[PDB]
Amino acid sequence: STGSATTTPIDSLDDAYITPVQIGTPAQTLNLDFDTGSSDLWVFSSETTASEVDGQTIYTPSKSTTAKLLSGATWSISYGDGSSSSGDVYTDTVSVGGLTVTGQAVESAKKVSSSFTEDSTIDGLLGLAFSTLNTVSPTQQKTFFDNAKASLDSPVFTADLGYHAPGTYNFGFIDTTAYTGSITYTAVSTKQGFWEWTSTGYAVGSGTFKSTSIDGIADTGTTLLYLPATVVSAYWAQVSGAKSSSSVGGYVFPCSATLPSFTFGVGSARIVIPGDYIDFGPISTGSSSCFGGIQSSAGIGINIFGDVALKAAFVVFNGATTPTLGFASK
Repeated sequence: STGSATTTPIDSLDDAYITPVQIGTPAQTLNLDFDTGSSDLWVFSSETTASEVDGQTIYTPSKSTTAKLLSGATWSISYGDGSSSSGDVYTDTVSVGGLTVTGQAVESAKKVSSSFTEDSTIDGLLGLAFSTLNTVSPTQQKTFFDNAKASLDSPVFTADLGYHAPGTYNFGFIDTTAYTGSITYTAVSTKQGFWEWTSTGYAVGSGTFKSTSIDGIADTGTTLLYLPATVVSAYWAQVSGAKSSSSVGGYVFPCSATLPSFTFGVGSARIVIPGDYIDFGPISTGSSSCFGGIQSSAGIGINIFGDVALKAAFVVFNGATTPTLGFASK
């Protein structure tokens, strides 16, 4: 089997991408944030505290003839940005782009943190990291991909995120028309539960490529590119007037600037992020200070190849017995 679904930016900055997911019988379609940095499929629901729902579409398990309470199971998750959610668990039928999994754990939110309530466009998350990170207790549950894998034509999914435009998540096949050149594959460590890999270096604009190992995660659920402070300083030094602002929370730059590209290495291959992908617009409405899309990871503990990096590539998440990642230009 295969599936193919369009993913759409939630706003004009590409802050996140939403993909329609069918849950239950008859189908209830919710727009979920596919997140290769986490491993829970959780949704706003009829059980979510009413004051914490503000415009999201909810899953109502009592209206699904295939829903079953997973007795005794609870979940609770905290994300790298400080947000969180928790609740109980149903199993139900879940379909993405024509690919159907029966008995998928659907984690129903009883509580969500304010950042979720305040984003009316995201109805939940669909985790695509390794199932060892799933938070369901006392019996850990499998991700949608893990449940689908054996049925897929090939045990892979691909992320093709758009710049200011829709893109595609495919399951079970590699669309050879969706990229240019070849796909370069690179080793993955699953020891932390992430799609963790090592970039071979970077370049700023037309500058020389610096060969250096940068361990990080491929994370579709993180907006920006978070890299070591040395790398980030070298990038922003090429933008006149750019500076790190403690009060704003990162590097800012004059909105009048033209940003240089940023290249990262994948083995001997190179992925070029155009400068425009690194512009996240005014820090507040009407400001001439703009927020940068490349930021320091120093306070995170891990480097993160988020959407800024991934949307410059066609990315293969190869879930074979020994997982690997592939990157192609497009």
